[PDB]
Amino acid sequence: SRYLPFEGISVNDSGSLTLSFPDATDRQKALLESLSDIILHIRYTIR
Amino acid sequence: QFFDLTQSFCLMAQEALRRELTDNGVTFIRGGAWNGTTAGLMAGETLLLNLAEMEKVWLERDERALEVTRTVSLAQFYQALSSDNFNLTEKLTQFLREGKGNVGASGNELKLSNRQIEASVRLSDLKIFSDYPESLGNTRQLKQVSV
Amino acid sequence: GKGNVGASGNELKLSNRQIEASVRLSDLKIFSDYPESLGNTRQLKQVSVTLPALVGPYEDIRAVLNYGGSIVMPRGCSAIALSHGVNDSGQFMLDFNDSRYLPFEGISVNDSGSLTLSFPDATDRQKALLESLSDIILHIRYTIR
Amino acid sequence: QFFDLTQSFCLMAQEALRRELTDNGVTFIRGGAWNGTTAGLMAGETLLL
Repeated sequence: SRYLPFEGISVNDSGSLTLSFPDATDRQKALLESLSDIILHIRYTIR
Repeated sequence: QFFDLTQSFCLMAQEALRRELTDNGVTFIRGGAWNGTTAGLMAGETLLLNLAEMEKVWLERDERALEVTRTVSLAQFYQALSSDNFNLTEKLTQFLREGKGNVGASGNELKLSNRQIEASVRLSDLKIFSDYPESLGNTRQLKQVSV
Repeated sequence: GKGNVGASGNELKLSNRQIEASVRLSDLKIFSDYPESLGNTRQLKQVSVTLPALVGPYEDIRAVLNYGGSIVMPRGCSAIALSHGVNDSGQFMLDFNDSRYLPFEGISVNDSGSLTLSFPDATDRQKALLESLSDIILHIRYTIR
Repeated sequence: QFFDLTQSFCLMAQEALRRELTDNGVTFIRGGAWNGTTAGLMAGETLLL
């Protein structure tokens, strides 16, 4: 019934999607070293 | 008091309709519902007519949109950048082994600000418009994002 | 990078940089699958596409299935976009009890129009995927009344 | 204004029914709901019928 996050953003927007990992020095250091890459599954609609 | 609340609801519903149709120019709550000639009466009937007009335009311009999925791998996207590119995994390992780092252009960037790592991807640099022909629709908007 | 084979309606062509495979709906002879009794009104309900290709991970098939007939159809219900090709229904979540019409619903199963599957940028970005493609499968769910 | 909107809704519902039954010949909104003899009244009752 309510909007999903990021819904309605034009796919041609000049804005940026930012992925932030806090405590990346620090508590998430091992996880980020073990990280391979980042994948975004973006579902959008055409009208 | 109730007319004020009701007109607030009508205006926010009109904003919802504008967002749904992606057409900010449509106006249905045209004001003057509370008129001095009738001591405030018929505001309800005026607002009912406006809501009916909104529903009619919504039903007449409703469309079933094409639902597309795009998978964007950040490492490939950063490597394929034309001007300012870098390698995601090696830059991440370097920025972790030494607690500083900043690479890329404004919008397409990998940085280590404070103790928090930030990877920014510009939405237009994904060229999601070119994935499908210029026909089939001009309004292409996100619906959901997963990581 | 040129090609045109088959008859108008039952065709495989490479127009511009986009491949198109058109199949006439009446040439499937779906009316003969069941006896002339059991109902005279046999209409489509839902069309899905399976593309058994060897697509790499993080790569999406980009196909468009369109209907080219003269039947009046609701807005946005004559075309679907295919992005994974494994029983792809073109919708985020398929619901046969939906309040709105599904794409290709209500088209007479003996229509003279054609379903066209178009692969854009097949010269181009989808070349390897289309060579790795084996064939194309249509799952046509229809109703008899 | 409301009678115009309501009759438009009635016509599109009738088109939905025609699509559902695959019978374009059925007609239910036959016109004359807004009659001059009654100054537009009873139009709602006609449309309800």
